[PDB]
Amino acid sequence: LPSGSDPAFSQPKSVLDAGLTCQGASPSSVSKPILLVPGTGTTGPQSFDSNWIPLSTQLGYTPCWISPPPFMLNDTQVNTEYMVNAITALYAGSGNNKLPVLTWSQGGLVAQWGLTFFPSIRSKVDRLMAFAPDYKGTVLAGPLDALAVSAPSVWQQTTGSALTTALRNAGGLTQIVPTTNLYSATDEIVQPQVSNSPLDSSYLFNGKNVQAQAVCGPLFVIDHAGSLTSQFSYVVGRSALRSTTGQARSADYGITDCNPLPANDLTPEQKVAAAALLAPAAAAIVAGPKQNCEPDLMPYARPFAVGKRTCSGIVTP
Ligand SMILES: *[C@@H]1O[C@H](CO)[C@@H](O[C@@H]2O[C@H](CO)[C@@H](O[C@@H]3O[C@H](CO)[C@@H](O[C@@H]4O[C@H](CO)[C@@H](O)[C@H](O)[C@H]4NC(C)=O)[C@H](O)[C@H]3NC(C)=O)[C@H](O)[C@H]2NC(C)=O)[C@H](O)[C@H]1NC(C)=O
Ligand SMILES: *[P@@](=O)(CCC)O[C@H](CNC(=O)OC)c1ccccc1
Repeated sequence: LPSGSDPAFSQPKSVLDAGLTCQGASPSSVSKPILLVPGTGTTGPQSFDSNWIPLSTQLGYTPCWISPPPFMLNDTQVNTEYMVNAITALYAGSGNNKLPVLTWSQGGLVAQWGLTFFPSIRSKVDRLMAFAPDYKGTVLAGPLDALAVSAPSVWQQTTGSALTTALRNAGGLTQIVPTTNLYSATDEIVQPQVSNSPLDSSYLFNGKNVQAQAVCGPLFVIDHAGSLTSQFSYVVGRSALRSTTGQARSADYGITDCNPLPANDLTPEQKVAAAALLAPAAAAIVAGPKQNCEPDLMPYARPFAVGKRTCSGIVTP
């Protein structure tokens, strides 16, 4: 696991600041914040307006979020700059108190990439609650790659990419703070997720890894977006956030909670917005940036992916 100084940011601090927003407060003075890291093809509110912004609010938190531009489709290492910066600021703003981080899709990969290469945030993040995280990427992004219609972060979220490699070799597939990964076998965007084991993209050694089907049965279907928004996901999430140990606890959920509909505590209009979560994401991708190769690793991660190919060619130390 890398240690010492954080890598320097490629982006200006002011620009980063501008991707960070809190509900009814300023990052430098916020009571009991939670940072929400959005999925690919979305802003923070597109990801979370229908779900954990209002749910975390009911749980006594002040939701904050980042919106890396454009819709999390740029370089994943840059999207992490926004997250490191936000934690730095939210930890200060809440009276130097650690804070939870909760994420969807790439959000998890960003969180974990951050924790892995930016040691200063390991003592500022309380815990991590990732829904459908792709720490190994997805094999289903290949077609888009073969077609050259893949944004920078889709290249990085491809299985066997330079980025997912770099993460793994640096110690990144082992949990770094108490982590809870809630995923679905039926996920139509991230795969492989079927084997309920370290083969799965959402798995982390020593994490609380929860494949919904392994608790709810093989006919429990929730999709990539349902992984975030279902009543079952809520009950797991609530467990994770309230947990004395930082990880969701089996004592806290079970078969009575296997409800794949949208979280009960949401208003009817949020339940409708919730079910359409995937729409603007699919949109963003389709008319977003496109290239025919993977973004280069930053210097801080090139040591951990020697022999992979990025846009500038073979990576060497
Ligand atoms: C999407 O991602 C791409 C790929 O990461 C990203 O492109 C990279 O952008 C950065 C910044 O735009 C460029 O690199 C470095 O930028 C820093 C940023 O501040 C510069 O350092 C500043 O220099 C000025 C003037 O000399 C100085 O006053 C200031 O003190 C410096 N600022 C800070 C904060 O230190 C560097 O000059 C520059 N370094 C080099 C070696 O070029 C990258 O070069 C870009 N990489 C590529 C491949 O284009 C892009 O910004 C992202 N876009 C969005 C919208 O998020
Ligand atoms: P994540 O950020 C993992 C990225 C591979 O997921 C997005 C969100 N998906 C939906 O909302 O449903 C369409 C993704 C990935 C590939 C294609 C579309 C969307």
